[PDB]
Amino acid sequence: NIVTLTRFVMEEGRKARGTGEMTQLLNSLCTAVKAISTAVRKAGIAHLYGIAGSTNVTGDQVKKLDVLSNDLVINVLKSSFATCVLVSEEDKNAIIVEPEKRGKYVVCFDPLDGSSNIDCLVSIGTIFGIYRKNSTDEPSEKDALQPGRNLVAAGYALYGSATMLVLAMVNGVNCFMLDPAIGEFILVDRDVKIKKKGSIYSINEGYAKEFDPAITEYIQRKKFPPDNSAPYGARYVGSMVADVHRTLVYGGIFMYPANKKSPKGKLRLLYECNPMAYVMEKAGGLATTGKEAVLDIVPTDIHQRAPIILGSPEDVTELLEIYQKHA
Amino acid sequence: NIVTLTRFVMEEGRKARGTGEMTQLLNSLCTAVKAISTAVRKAGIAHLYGIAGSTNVTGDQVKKLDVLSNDLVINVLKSSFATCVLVSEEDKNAIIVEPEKRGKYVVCFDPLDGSSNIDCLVSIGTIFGIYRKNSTDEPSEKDALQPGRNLVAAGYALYGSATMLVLAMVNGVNCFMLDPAIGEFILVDRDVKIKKKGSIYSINEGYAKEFDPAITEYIQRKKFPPDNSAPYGARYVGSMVADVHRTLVYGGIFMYPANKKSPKGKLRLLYECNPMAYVMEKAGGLATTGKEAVLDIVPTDIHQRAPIILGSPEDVTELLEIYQKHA
Amino acid sequence: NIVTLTRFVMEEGRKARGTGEMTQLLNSLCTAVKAISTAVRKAGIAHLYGIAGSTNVTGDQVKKLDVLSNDLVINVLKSSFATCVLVSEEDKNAIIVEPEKRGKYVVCFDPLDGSSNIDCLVSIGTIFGIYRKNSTDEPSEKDALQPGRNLVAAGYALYGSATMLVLAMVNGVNCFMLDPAIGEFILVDRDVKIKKKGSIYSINEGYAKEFDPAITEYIQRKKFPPDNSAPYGARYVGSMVADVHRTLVYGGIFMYPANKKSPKGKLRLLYECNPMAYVMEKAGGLATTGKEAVLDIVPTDIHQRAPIILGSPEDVTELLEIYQKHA
Amino acid sequence: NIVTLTRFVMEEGRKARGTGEMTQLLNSLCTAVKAISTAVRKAGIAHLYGIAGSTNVTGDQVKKLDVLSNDLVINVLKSSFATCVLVSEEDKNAIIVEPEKRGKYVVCFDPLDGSSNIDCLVSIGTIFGIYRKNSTDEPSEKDALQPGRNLVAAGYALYGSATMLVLAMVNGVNCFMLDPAIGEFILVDRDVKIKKKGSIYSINEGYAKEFDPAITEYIQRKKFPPDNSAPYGARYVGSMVADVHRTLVYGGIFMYPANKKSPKGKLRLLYECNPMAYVMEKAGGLATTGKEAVLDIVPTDIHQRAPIILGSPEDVTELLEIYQKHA
Ligand SMILES: Nc1ncnc2c1ncn2[C@@H]1O[C@H](COP(=O)(O)O)[C@@H](O)[C@H]1O
Ligand SMILES: Nc1ncnc2c1ncn2[C@@H]1O[C@H](COP(=O)(O)O)[C@@H](O)[C@H]1O
Ligand SMILES: Nc1ncnc2c1ncn2[C@@H]1O[C@H](COP(=O)(O)O)[C@@H](O)[C@H]1O
Ligand SMILES: Nc1ncnc2c1ncn2[C@@H]1O[C@H](COP(=O)(O)O)[C@@H](O)[C@H]1O
Ligand SMILES: O=P(O)(O)OC[C@H]1O[C@](O)(CO)[C@@H](O)[C@@H]1O
Ligand SMILES: O=P(O)(O)OC[C@H]1O[C@](O)(CO)[C@@H](O)[C@@H]1O
Ligand SMILES: O=P(O)(O)OC[C@H]1O[C@](O)(CO)[C@@H](O)[C@@H]1O
Ligand SMILES: O=P(O)(O)OC[C@H]1O[C@](O)(CO)[C@@H](O)[C@@H]1O
Ligand SMILES: [Mg+2]
Ligand SMILES: [Mg+2]
Ligand SMILES: [Mg+2]
Ligand SMILES: [Mg+2]
Repeated sequence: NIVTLTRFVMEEGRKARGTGEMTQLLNSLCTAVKAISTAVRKAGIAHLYGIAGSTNVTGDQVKKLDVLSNDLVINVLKSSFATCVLVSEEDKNAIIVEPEKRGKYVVCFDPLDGSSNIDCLVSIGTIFGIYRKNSTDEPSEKDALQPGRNLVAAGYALYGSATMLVLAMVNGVNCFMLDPAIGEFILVDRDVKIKKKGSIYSINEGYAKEFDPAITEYIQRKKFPPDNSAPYGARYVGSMVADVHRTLVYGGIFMYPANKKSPKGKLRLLYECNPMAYVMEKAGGLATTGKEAVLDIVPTDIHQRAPIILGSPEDVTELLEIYQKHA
Repeated sequence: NIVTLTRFVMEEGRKARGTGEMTQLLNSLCTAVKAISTAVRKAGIAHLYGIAGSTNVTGDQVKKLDVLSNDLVINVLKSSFATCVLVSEEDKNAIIVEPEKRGKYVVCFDPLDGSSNIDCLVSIGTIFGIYRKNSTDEPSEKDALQPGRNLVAAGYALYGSATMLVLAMVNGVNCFMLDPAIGEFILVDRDVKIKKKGSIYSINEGYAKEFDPAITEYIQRKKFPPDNSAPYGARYVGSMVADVHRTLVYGGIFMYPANKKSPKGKLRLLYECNPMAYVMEKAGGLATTGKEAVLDIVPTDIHQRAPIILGSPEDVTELLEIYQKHA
Repeated sequence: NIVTLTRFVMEEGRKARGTGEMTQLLNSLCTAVKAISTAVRKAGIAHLYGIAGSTNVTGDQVKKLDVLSNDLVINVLKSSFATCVLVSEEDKNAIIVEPEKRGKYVVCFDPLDGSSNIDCLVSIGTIFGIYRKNSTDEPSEKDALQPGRNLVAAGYALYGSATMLVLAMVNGVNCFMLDPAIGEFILVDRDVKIKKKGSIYSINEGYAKEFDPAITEYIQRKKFPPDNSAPYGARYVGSMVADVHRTLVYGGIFMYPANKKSPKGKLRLLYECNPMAYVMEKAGGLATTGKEAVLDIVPTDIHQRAPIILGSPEDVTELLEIYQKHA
Repeated sequence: NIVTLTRFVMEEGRKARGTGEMTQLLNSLCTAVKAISTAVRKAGIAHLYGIAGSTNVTGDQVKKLDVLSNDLVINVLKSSFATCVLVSEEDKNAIIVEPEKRGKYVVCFDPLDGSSNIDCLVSIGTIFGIYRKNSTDEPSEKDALQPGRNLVAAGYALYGSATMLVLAMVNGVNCFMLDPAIGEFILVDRDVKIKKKGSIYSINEGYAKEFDPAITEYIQRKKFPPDNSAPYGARYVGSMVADVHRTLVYGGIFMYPANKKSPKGKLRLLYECNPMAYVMEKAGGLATTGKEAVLDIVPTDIHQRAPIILGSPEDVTELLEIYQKHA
């Protein structure tokens, strides 16, 4: 029996005896991702280069891919009538949905992650995290400031050689491959679990002169193994969604610790770190800042940053031990 | 006026006063690339998972993406009636085309480059190099053993966030974006030239323990600039086609030198090194093994490996200086 | 607010306080239609003509469009776990779903209507009707033998210049246009109502010598108006879904009465007549055999045929009056 | 070997020893057809309905399908650098191409034929006729006023259940099916020939009251065969391109004679009648006005109308006999 993402969310909704609001929300997300994907692959770009001349746009209507993605998510999610608060990396303040379309969910998301790889056509994606409004007060930013451990659903969509949507909820992580021919996400990996120990480390070594002693010692250990084993291979795409996804599928470790330019790390806690940390833990992986669990951080700024180390259990604990040793 | 790959090729053929054979060859290459791109993006995957019943071959009995790609290239190229000899990474010996479909061209290619990035959906692609048959004796593998300097055309197709074909010939490097909506490649950047110097280095530091003194010193400079300037950023996708394209567009340097386990490097000369070296020089860049120009090497085996250092002229020259610095 | 078919069925399910089974069923239908559509437009036909040579099919695997459509519906519907009895024009006996996937719904359908227009690429489509099992007995064909008036949902998908899915339920008829770019049906026509009187008649006049006096008199009246007005224009595609859809959108009348070859008419009652009759009546139209309401016929054969006249109110009643006059 | 429209055209160009100009023209025509096909199938319609926000132009402010199609043809054709004069159904006067893009060919076309079938999603298409500029004086409308007999190439693209392009030149009629999956037209039937006699007649019997005695008698024979053979079946889609294609493939006859409101017929000579007449004769069929060959008419206005009767030789000849029968 083939299983589409649409059949899956609906069924999981039924098993949970939900009123259907979250389902309608997940369905919206699915539609948003397909639209972003189609745009990312440059469908209709011939129109930009005047295949039909220059007459359509009566004015100056053009939009950067990232901006368009942001508009797709915002509109699509709002039209689901399931959300009350939206947090986008593209907006300085949280977006409070009008009462007429207000729902109980809070959605934090990165509409198009990996901006530095956009112009060079490297894999990019969309990241998201979903919370339930924990309050009775007027909806506001505070409703977005919950620790990751409270997430009800999280995941991402990877626009690589092929497009894949990975969804994590309380009962596990599932990966669905997008069949562009019929516009359908097909479940191809069910209760996904990450390998206990990998053979690949992922980090931008250009910041080498700014790394702490723990990170420095660990990287050295990956190149010159004390047990004289084969050193880990290195891989760093530059796009979090791509590096993180390979980590889930192949195992290993991904890191983005603090440095001069980023004493609190670079990546955003609400719509980058937490979602990926939740996916990792649901797959039996770990996600730490080096000192604490990412999902346990109670945020105070919707755009707050956080250091992050995630991936295979044994790999992450090995680094955690280096941190504990130096302490 | 909008320019499609098809119009471009046809015009370069009329200017060159070609008989139309090379044009048919490039036309076919273009068609193959599109077919590969569609399979890579997973159109029709739902059928593989029983969308229409007949769920039995669910395992490992249907063509793998790399095999399908190889089939497309070989079949499409033969059907152009423009080739006599074909060299594929997936085939131990050179393919000698039937006398009935025999043409004057020789093609070396990598049907799907970046095999390790396939399962994690990281960017992958196709690389090609075209030679004009010179000798008069029956076609053989010796016909594909010419130095890259004799290349008539070379390039690649990148299956990334979007698909792009990069073609380099005597008078330039042109990039064409594929519009999947109409199955048309659109010219989006004409006579491409790489920047004199970049701020990104690309190499698998995993073989640090195996690197020669020159590479080791160069990397040291990128992380700890002696003049105290800003350190280069690091990027290593793992697919040559993806790392090389970013190099062409953003500038910088890409490296795969020889390591213990790979005394003569890892990358293949005929269908990986030469094509990329040809694209780089035509763009004003450099491609060296650290001691000689890649394009000058006289191949002795169609699967011969060779070390390669390519990218921005100033960055490549700096490493060359280090190589000669170490005598 | 844009509305996808997926959001619509889900919401209509919520408003009805259904357990979600019918929704999962409607969602399945939606997926089936997209797959059939993609096939009808000939996606991947290049593989049939050996663009990748001849190596994939280890044997002789080819399928006629109609057969494939049938397999898509059967499998897709069964995988919804919402049906117990399926009736296809392609199967002599009703299909009783296994207990493991058994649901409460009975589905009658024409997987690919308009077979005579297939080879000439004329518009074709899929027709469907849905009933709820009215019994406690073991599921069987009888469960499919309910009069049209009992339908819970009916409609069709038209594969014409563009693909459109028209869905009718108790509270009205809605048309959704398929956006192939993102694989999404977009609601573009809400509580659709047919014009009270049209200006187009649709019938195969090749059977002229076999028509009854009523039909003959009516056709004459359409060409030579007694009130001396402009005669109706004639239109007959040859595909019921196409002729019927134009009738809904433009108004007018569609007819397929009995003749020598078909004393009980040609069209099938369960998966051709009833579904279209239900759509017509929900749009304020009429559907008669000339003597009685199509939806009131209690069938005794799943493959039973019925004469049918449908379309605008005034047009159909005018013919009904001719029938009553001759009586 | 699989043959694409692109390979076919390029080869016919090499055989004909053409300079490559007509080839570029056909290459462009092919690209235009694909772009039209994608718009007709409604890709990206979700954007028109606010999928990404900006819901204000929802009404009648964006280009209609017929206008967009016309823009594509004109722009794409000009950009081929192969034409000097263009005649479109949508333009009152002939388009004289700028001297900078001027070529030796003249093109008459119907951007989107079957306007009345657009809103009901019935099959529609594009028709074209290509002439070689002969005179030496400045290009003008007179250059498009040559009898169809001088046509160098003519044909059409049918946007039906699937999209197909039919091209007719001096040595034959070939049909190519469009594979939307890769944006490639595949040759599926080479030197096409219509059957000597069909069993289907196509005409709008709505103008029965206006038909001349010949047509009236012929139709009588099709419904009430004097020799008591089987009556012909009737089919009338309403889009010339759709009715003519079925005629080519299934055989039979298509008719649009002159009626009171249309003393000189309805269909246009330059871009409807001549192209279809050219395709029919090259396929062994006939195309008459009832008194003369369509292709022999010397046009006096680029929007001149003309009666037309085309199809299987025996069926057309029988009607011609009736015409001369009535003196
Ligand atoms: N589609 C679903 N998948 C998983 N859990 C769900 C789903 N729908 C509802 N739930 C769970 O049920 C709760 C209430 O759902 P709702 O009434 O739709 O807001 C959600 O917050 C989830 O914990
Ligand atoms: N489409 C083309 N683009 C660029 N150069 C071409 C093209 N066609 C032919 N040439 C040049 O002309 C030579 C002979 O072409 P041909 O007669 O097709 O084998 C080629 O080796 C190229 O150097
Ligand atoms: N998506 C829906 N749209 C319209 N009516 C629905 C829907 N879902 C359920 N219903 C109605 O509620 C009944 C029970 O639904 P269920 O419990 O899903 O079998 C159906 O037979 C319909 O009458
Ligand atoms: N691709 C082609 N297919 C068929 N005939 C062609 C083609 N190219 C050129 N011809 C013939 O050669 C003539 C001159 O071609 P050209 O030099 O391109 O204007 C045309 O008018 C055609 O009769
Ligand atoms: O260039 P740097 O410092 O490695 O930053 C790359 C990181 O920044 C981001 O682009 C920010 O979202 C991530 O996708 C990626 O992990
Ligand atoms: O794992 P490694 O040794 O870095 O290999 C990476 C290289 O291997 C390849 O996949 C070989 O084709 C290249 O695409 C890539 O540059
Ligand atoms: O050739 P005939 O007798 O008009 O039959 C055409 C009818 O048959 C069908 O193909 C049967 O489904 C209908 O779609 C169409 O209305
Ligand atoms: O409604 P009528 O008079 O039959 O017109 C039908 C004809 O009109 C057209 O739409 C005119 O382009 C043709 O495609 C078709 O043959
Ligand atoms: Mg980001
Ligand atoms: Mg390779
Ligand atoms: Mg039928
Ligand atoms: Mg027309």
